[PDB]
Order: sequence, then structure tokens, then C-alpha cells
Amino acid sequence: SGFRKMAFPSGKVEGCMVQVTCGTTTLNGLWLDDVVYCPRHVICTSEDMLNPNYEDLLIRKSNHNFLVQAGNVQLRVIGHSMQNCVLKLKVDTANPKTPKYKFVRIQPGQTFSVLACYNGSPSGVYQCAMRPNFTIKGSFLNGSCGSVGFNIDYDCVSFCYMHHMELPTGVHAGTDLEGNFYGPFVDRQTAQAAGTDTTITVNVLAWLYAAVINGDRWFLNRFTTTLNDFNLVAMKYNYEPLTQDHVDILGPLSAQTGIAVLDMCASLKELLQNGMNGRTILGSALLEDEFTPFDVVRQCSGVTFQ
Amino acid sequence: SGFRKMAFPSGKVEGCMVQVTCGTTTLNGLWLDDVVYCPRHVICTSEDMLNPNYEDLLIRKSNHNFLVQAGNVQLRVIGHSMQNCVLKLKVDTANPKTPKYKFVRIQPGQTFSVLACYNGSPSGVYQCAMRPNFTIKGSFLNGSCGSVGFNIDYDCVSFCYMHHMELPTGVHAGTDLEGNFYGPFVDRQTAQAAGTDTTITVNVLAWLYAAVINGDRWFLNRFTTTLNDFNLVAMKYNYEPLTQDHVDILGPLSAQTGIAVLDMCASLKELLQNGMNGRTILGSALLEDEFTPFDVVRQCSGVTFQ
Ligand SMILES: *[C@H](O)[C@H](C[C@@H]1CCNC1=O)NC(=O)[C@@H]1[C@@H]2[C@H](CN1C(=O)OC(c1ccc(F)cc1)c1ccc(F)cc1)C2(C)C
Ligand SMILES: *[C@H](O)[C@H](C[C@@H]1CCNC1=O)NC(=O)[C@@H]1[C@@H]2[C@H](CN1C(=O)OC(c1ccc(F)cc1)c1ccc(F)cc1)C2(C)C
Repeated sequence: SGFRKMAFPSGKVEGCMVQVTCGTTTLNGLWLDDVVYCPRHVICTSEDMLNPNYEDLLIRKSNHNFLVQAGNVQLRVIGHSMQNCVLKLKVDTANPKTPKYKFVRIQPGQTFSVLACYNGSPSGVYQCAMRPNFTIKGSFLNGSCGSVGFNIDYDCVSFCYMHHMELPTGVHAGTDLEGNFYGPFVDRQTAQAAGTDTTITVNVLAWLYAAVINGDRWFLNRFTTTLNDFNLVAMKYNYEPLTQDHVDILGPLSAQTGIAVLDMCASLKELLQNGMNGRTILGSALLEDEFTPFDVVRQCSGVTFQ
Repeated sequence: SGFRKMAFPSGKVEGCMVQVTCGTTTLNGLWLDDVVYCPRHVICTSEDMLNPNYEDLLIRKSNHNFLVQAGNVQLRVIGHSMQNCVLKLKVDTANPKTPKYKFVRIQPGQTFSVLACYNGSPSGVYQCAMRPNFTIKGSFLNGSCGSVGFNIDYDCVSFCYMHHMELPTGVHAGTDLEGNFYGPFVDRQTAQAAGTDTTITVNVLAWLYAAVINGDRWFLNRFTTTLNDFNLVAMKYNYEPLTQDHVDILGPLSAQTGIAVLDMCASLKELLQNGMNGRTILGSALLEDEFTPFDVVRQCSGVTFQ
């Protein structure tokens, strides 16, 4: 038993991390087969980053302007091209540690693991959710751009995120691995604001089911509610509306615990209207919304990856 | 910016994880050079695990009773011996992925990363603290024994923990890598209770400094307090006493923020006596105590590992 925010083992990604330097900018790249992927603002200087024209900037660059460091082994760049907001640096060596991988784009509400990196060297690993407003609440300092987010399915790494920037509220924005930003953001050093967020309702319910499975039961009750009446309360407390597909996704967790989904909604309603009265749930005094139903099933059942 | 519970990159440990099967028991082993380390209760059956005599049980075993699986490659056991509560299985192949390592024993209050494993395959990674009562609040299911806890210093892995068992309260107990239990526990399936816990005071203060560095300032105040007067309040709220060495350890974080250690103690005093009044600190509605001063400095400064 126990429930703990859990990242995927990072080994398969650690072997893809390299350092990319151009001029005065150093950041991380992702080395798969004979291509290194990295944020395109590596071609910029400081007075470039205020209002850059990246096509213009790139045509003035040379293969030899890009210094790629794979540990203490230098990789010669033999081609370069821009794909949306990422650079693709074609190198003369295929990464012998390339895992099976896919480039996927995730949905708000979904989680992934982040391998934070500096100077091409992994620093730590942690779990993040994509917020409804397409930001993530990460931990990123200068030099961390090019760190990636990912999920692992047996032996296949599904890369979903590359880090590019921090917004004024301290939250983080980036792209998928095809270089397309999550949310209405641009890779320019200007005033951009996140947009209003909401709480991921289906995830809170998943986490309540994780709590029951682990023996926290105090918030349960005999009451029930209809889906429509629950959603009237959700809107009040800035929670996302619950759909029948969410109810279906929660089916297995309902069946394991014997607590009907709409019954757990009645529990959530009471928690929203009353607070917790000084009690905790799975060691938290807040309703947690960054665990998906799959995250709960994986951890409360123990799936691995080889 | 941002502050997030962060594990070390797990790659160096992933390459040491193997599967050990004896009779009907399967668990994980740690393969370093030509030795596999694993919990000694792998030699047990169910009616062994109630009150086992492990010397007796081991003399009845054979090298060939131990099936060691390194992925899909079987390792022949050529010797076996017991060291306290761990088994050392001498195998005919040295692990070519053996990192530089040390076996260290940690202190309550210290943190480490856990690579949870099943059937020799890594499942997830997360950060844990050793509680003052020598338990850890982990996430472990059946088959997870032999998973290890560790810290990484540049390129050296300091193994500090091997998982053995879950207590009735849902917390977890295990040994150092020399097989000596943390706390007053034995590897027997009997009634053992954790012992009363306390809150790690120096870590809470470190986390308050992480909050200030990240812009949470509402809990600050002009008040101050003496170390003695703070400790009168700590004892009331079941917090550990603060020592001058804790104050010294917090010195660098004090200097960075310009907030004297004893001033932050006055803030903690107020938080203990008043609660939070519906506010949060670093996304938490509880005072968090599983970040060390070193964890805060590493993350709020960005140290890596190669
Ligand atoms: C890449 O390593 C870097 C990662 C940032 C640095 C701090 N935390 C991170 O996640 N990315 C950037 O520096 C990008 C890059 C420039 C600007 N930028 C950025 O993150 O935004 C900064 C900013 C400055 C002023 C504003 F009005 C808005 C945003 C920024 C924010 C915090 C901070 F500590 C430093 C810089 C661009 C987008 C090309
Ligand atoms: C090894 O994989 C296993 C890991 C445990 C299983 C569940 N969570 C874990 O961390 N370790 C054990 O099974 C050890 C092993 C037997 C008993 N044991 C154990 O964890 O304690 C169990 C227990 C049963 C009855 C009690 F009165 C106390 C303890 C236990 C607790 C929870 C659970 F789901 C299953 C079993 C020993 C110590 C040799």
C-alpha cells in the first residue's frame, strides 16, 4: 500500500540527453537516431530573444555554429532545419542508446514525467500534469530548456513535451516534439499570461478512489447525487464538468472499491462545500488533481516497464 | 522557479536490478560486480515467514535453488551467504553496468530516491524521507521487496535502503545494504508497530525558505524569537527540537533570502499556533517536512549528475 507521486524510470531518456551550444546560449537537446532536437531559441542572443525573426536568424547560421556535446564526446552537425518551434540538427552519428519511441501530443488533464536537465546532464525526475490552461507547474531554472516530458509503455517512450520558457506567474510552457506549443504562447520574451485555470474533476475522483483503496474512508457517505446536480456544484467551485465518459473511465475503480461513481461525486460535493475540518487525505490537506485514473490503477496494482 | 518533489535520475540503478526466485517467492535483487543482494526472506515460504529461523533455512538451500534473472538472461549462482538480513548471491558474471557506488546508512530526517521494482523490472521512482521513527512512507505492493533507495553524488550512487516489509499502519520498513534494519523491526510476519513519530523541524524551515525563494511571502513577519522560546512551542506541537547545528545548516538559505533563521522560526511559531487560514505554501495546505536544506539548495540552484 501507499500512494506517492511517481515518475517513470528515466534511464531510457537519460541516454538521449545532450548539450547544444550556439554562441552564448547553452541548452539541452534530445538525441534520437541521427537527429538532435532542441528549442529553436538556441540560435538567439539576448537582444534576439526580445522579438526574434527565427527564419532570418537561421539562414545566417552554419552547421559549425552548433556545438553538440554527448557527455565528453563532440558530435559533428551535418545538417540543420527548423520544424515550427524546434530545431532539428542532423549529426554524423546515430545514438546507439535510442529507445523505441513515439512523438505524441497529450491532452490537458493527462500526466507525464519530466527529466530536468542542465548542460546535457540529468538533474532530477518528477511528475507533472498538463493544466487545463496548457501550462505545467514544473521546476525549471535557467539552462533547463530542451528537457523533455514523457510516458513509458513497456519499452516504448512516448515523448510529449519539450521545455521552452517560464511565464510571469512561475508556471512553465513548452511544445510537443513537433515544435507546436501547448496553449496560446510564443517563444518570445514578452508579456504572456497563462489564462484562467480549472480543477481536473475526473482526476480528483480518481485520487479519492486511491484513498479508499489505501484505507482513508472518513469522507465517504450514504448520500448520492445525479450527474447534472453534481455539475452545478462543480461549476461553482471552478471544477471541470464531469461527462459520462469520465464516469465510464472511473468504472474499474468503482468496481474495485464498490463505491458508485455518483456516490463518490456526492462525497466530493460535501468536501467542496465543507472543507476537510482539519483532516487529511493520502497525506494532503487539499483535493489533489494531478493523478489520472490510469496513474491510480498503475500504482495501486503495480505495472512495470522493460 | 518552481519547487517539486524530485528524485534522482534512476538510470544507474535500473541497470543493477534483477529478479531473484527461490521456490515460490519472487523478489528483486541488486546486482553489483559479481554479487546479487536481496532480502533474506526469499528463502522462506508462507509458513516459514511466520517465525523463521534463517540460519537453519539457509543451510538447507543449494546454489541451484536460486534463479536469478537479469532481464531475459539467466545468471548462475556459484555461492551464497547471509549478511544480517540480506542474502549475498555470488554469480559467475560481473554486472557490466555497475556504477561507482557506496553502501551508506542514512539518519532520520534525510531523504533518498526509491526505484520501485517488480519481477526485476523498474516501475517508478519517487522521493522518501526516513522518518524519526525509522519508517518511510512509500508505495510498495507485494513483490516490491529488494527495491532500493539511493542518493547520487555526481557519478557515485550511495545506496542507503533495501525494502523488506509493510507495517500495519501502511508505512514501510527495511535495511541498509549491509542488512541491518532501520529501527526496531525484524523480518518476521508478526505484530510490529512503528513507534511515535515527530515532525522534522529543520526540514520545515528549509521548505519555508524554498517558498520565499519562489515568491510565497505571506507567512513572513517582523517578529522574532529565541531558540529556547521556539523549542518550547516545537515540543507542544510534536516538532523536533531545533539545535544550533540546524541553525548553522540553514545559514546559506538565510543569507540568500536575507531572513534570519530565528526570524523564520517566529514565522513557523505563528503558523503552528494559527494554521494557514485557507492559504497554501508551495501548493501545499500542510507544513511539509520531507525536504532537507540540501534538497532545497539543489533544486533552487540546479545541481546535476554525470
Ligand atoms: C531556457 O533554459 C529558459 C528556461 C526558463 C529560465 C527560467 N525558468 C525557465 O523555465 N527559457 C527562457 O529563458 C525563455 C526564452 C526567453 C525568455 N524565456 C523565459 O523563460 O521567460 C522569461 C521572461 C522574462 C520576462 C517576461 F516578461 C516574461 C518571461 C523568464 C522568466 C523567469 C526567469 F527567471 C527568467 C526568464 C525565450 C522565451 C526565448
Ligand atoms: C516483499 O515484496 C513484501 C513487500 C510488502 C508486501 C505488501 N507491501 C509491502 O511492502 N514483504 C513482505 O511481504 C513481508 C515479508 C513477510 C511479511 N511482510 C510484510 O510486509 O508484512 C505483512 C504483514 C502481515 C501481517 C502483520 F501482522 C504484519 C505485517 C503485510 C502487510 C501488508 C500487506 F498487504 C501484506 C503483508 C515478511 C516480513 C518476511
